[PDB]
Amino acid sequence: GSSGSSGRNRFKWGPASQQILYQAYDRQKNPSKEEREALVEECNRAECLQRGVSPSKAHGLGSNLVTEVRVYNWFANRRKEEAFRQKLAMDAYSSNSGPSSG
Repeated sequence: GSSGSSGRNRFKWGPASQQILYQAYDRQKNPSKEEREALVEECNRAECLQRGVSPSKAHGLGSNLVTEVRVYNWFANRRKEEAFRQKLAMDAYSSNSGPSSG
C-alpha cells in the first residue's frame, strides 16, 4: 500500500523530522491528508539529508520511514497529552463535578 500497510513496528522520530511535526502542528492541530502528507514527505526527506542519504530513496529508511500513520499517531499523542492535564482534573476531588475513583 501507499505509505500504509498492516505491520506495526518500533519507530522513532528524528532530530529534523520531529521539528517539522511541530511547525505543522503549531499551525494546524488536526492535519488532513494534505497537512499530514506534507509531513510524511518533508520528514522522510530531511531524514535522508541529515543522515546523508538521499530524499529520493527514503523507502530505505524502513523502520525510520515516515508515513501518514506515523504523523497521525504523533499528532494524536500531542493532543492526548495536552488534554491530559485537563482530563485528570475532570475526576473527583477536583475543581469540577465527576465520579469517584481510586
